[PDB]
Amino acid sequence: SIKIRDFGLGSDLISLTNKAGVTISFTNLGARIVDWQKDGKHLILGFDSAKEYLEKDAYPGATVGPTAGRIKDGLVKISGKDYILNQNEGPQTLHGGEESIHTKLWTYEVTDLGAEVQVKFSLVSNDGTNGYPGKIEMSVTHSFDDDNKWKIHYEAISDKDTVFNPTGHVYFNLNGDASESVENHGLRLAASRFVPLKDQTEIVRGDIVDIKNTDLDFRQEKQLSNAFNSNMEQVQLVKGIAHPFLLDQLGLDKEQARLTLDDTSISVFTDQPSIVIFTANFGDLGTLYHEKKQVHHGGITFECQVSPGSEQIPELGDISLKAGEKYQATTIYSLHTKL
Amino acid sequence: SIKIRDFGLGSDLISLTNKAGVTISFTNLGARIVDWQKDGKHLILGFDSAKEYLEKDAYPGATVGPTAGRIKDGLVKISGKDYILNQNEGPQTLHGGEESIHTKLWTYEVTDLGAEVQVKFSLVSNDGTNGYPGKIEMSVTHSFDDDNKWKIHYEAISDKDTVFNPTGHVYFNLNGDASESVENHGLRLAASRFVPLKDQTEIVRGDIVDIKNTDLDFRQEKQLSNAFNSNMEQVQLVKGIAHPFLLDQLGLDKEQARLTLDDTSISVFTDQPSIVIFTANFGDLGTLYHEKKQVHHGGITFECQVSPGSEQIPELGDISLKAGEKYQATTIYSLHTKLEHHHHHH
Ligand SMILES: OC[C@H]1O[C@@H](O)[C@H](O)[C@@H](O)[C@@H]1O
Ligand SMILES: OC[C@H]1O[C@@H](O)[C@H](O)[C@@H](O)[C@@H]1O
Ligand code: NA
Repeated sequence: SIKIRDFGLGSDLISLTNKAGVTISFTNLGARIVDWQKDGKHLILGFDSAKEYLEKDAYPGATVGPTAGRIKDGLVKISGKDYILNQNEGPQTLHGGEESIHTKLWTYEVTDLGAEVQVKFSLVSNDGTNGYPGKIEMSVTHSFDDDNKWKIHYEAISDKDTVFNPTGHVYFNLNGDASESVENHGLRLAASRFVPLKDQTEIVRGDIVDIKNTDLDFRQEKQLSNAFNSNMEQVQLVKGIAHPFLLDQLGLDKEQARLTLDDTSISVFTDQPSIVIFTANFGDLGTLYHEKKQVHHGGITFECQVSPGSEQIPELGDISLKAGEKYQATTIYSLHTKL
Repeated sequence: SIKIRDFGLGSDLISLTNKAGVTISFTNLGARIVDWQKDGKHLILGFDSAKEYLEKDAYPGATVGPTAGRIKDGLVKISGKDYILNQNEGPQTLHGGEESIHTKLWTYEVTDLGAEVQVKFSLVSNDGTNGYPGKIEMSVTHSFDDDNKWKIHYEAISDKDTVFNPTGHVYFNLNGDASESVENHGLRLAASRFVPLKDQTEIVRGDIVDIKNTDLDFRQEKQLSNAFNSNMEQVQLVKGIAHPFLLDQLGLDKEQARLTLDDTSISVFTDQPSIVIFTANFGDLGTLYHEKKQVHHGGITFECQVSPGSEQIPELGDISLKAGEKYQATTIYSLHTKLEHHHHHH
């Protein structure tokens, strides 16, 4: 079933319940996932109204872009020309700059295909918005099926050469409660390398590092506590995890990561080359989710995209988007329950 | 009473009924007026869903900006600096550029004050959007009261020195049917001068002209047919009216314009210095409104703003907006019955 309701400030809440009784809901405010629940438990972090997102934290579950992550000094080179983007975190451009696409109300259309339902959100980023050349017509389609697969498919076209590398900012928490650390979840991740950060500004250090046999090697399922109690300087630097992991094998058919807690597991699939993992290292902040005070490590993201820092480490990839080319990306979160 | 429902594509339709039973409705897609009825008759033009606006004509009833009208070659000078804005009408920047504010979903909040209900729409124009320095935090408040007054109040603040001069693009048609020309309406307008256009591209000519005693003189009420039938070069140029009228006396307290049909009148009040009037000179385009094919002259706007062309005719005004300074504008459309005797035939 599909249900549409007012979510506040003019935004809508679109809730989809599949044949299995699983419920997933989205809002056009930022083409974002709001909730995902099974047997009355939430699997992800989310708020109860639009206002909350705007007052508390606008990132959770949102589509961020045009470029996800931090860009040093807000500087990009397009066709050999330097362009300065909106700087909203010190001199860096973080997640597209201030008041980006995650704070806008996107238009949308729902398409019911029976076993699958799609919600297609659309937005035009005007030429010059936050310094980005355009216009860029973007659409993000969130879909949910009877096999419990939540899929995100992005598409974009720009009238001018530009940059584009959006991501989905959902935070998972299989405890179903933000006041409980994800340290107890098990994580498996098909990455042998990572991108270290320079310092507390979170810009990239400049190199690529092999993590085989370190506290960050999750090639074999392991509990998060491990990484959390690690003394690796990188872990210590951010107080948890806040890094881009380079996937070993690219392709949508491969399960790139898996997050497990008891009989409940989440598998991640993507056509992107990297996954940025951030473990809600908020310390004492105590953001309130569903009246529950959030704890440090009270959530974890799987931001699939081209690794941030390619401006400094070209090997990472290239996020350019030439005028007229059609950008496409796909990320899938599959829910499984052991029997 | 206040009512809200989905209007399509994620937009909402907010419908207000005052104590006198007059209903008016708006949508957050473009902070726009959708309909205004009295006794079951449409007083303005509008569509029945959001998609129509996007597919047929996105301007009707919209809030347009950041700058309303045409800016020659999309060039403005801001604090000694030249800025080129998005050019979407040939080399001109028309109503803020392509995919402007009228095409976005604004957030909103409704405030019920009893005899008056306010709908405040908000939106941020990011810095550099369509070439405009910002960011610009905008808000448009549409309100309706028990006195049949529809008021539009604009507010804005910019992080940077920029330009700002938005307007409301409502189209009136007292016939309540787009297929009926407004040549049968009576018009009174407190303006002695107008701004002629250079040519078909519709940029300003460079001069201000006195219209007293011409077919464009509506200081004293006259039927619109008078203008429509005129062979004045300017009328012929645009096939009707499509010009800025300079108000003779400024001030929100003065009735600047009045449009009448039989027992119904609409009075226009504003704090702006001019009114751009466009009479739907679409020829045989025949856009469908409520399944009625719109006729040439099947509608009229009263866009209250600083006249377009100030880039060329400084006398017209200054639309610049200094960083941190608060912009405000107020325009009011008021509805009356039996305000005067208007009994004609066409
Ligand atoms: O991705 C968004 C997040 O990035 C992290 O690295 C920061 O520490 C968070 O405060 C921020 O909300
Ligand atoms: O105000 C916008 C309008 O400008 C007029 O001068 C044009 O002829 C119309 O096509 C357009 O919708
Ligand atoms: Na809605």
